Parts: sequence; structure tokens; C-alpha cells
Amino acid sequence: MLLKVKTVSNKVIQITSLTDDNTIAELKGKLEESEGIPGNMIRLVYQGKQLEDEKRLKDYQMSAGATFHMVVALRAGC
Repeated sequence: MLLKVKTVSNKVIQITSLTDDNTIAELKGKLEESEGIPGNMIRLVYQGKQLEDEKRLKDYQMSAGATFHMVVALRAGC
């Protein structure tokens, strides 16, 4: 339900309303769509674990798990 996502850019966001269909996929998809394009990897680590998209609804049973997003884009910027 409620999860705190923090990117490598020091962007922490605490929300109190998570879905049960995608949960993580919806959050990551909303961030990429908001900026228009994906940063690069857009991968977060849950409890030291990677890949949580498969745990969409499974993540809805948490409602109290810290999330950390990682985005590394050093390809080009001009």
C-alpha cells in the first residue's frame, strides 16, 4: 500500500496508495512516462533484491517496504 521510493538523484517519494495489479511496474512505468523517456536502467532494489516487477501484487502485501531506484545514464547528453 504505502512505499517510499528513492532514486540515486536523492528523490524520495512517500505514497500511501499502491496498486495490486502492477504495483512496481505501475510505479516505474509512471516515472518513465512522466519524464517522457526512460533514464537508462530504471532498476530499484528491494531488500537488497533486484527485479520486483514480477512481485506486482505480491508487493501490495508489504505496505511498509523501503524502495530504492537506480538510474545510470552515462551514454550521452547533447
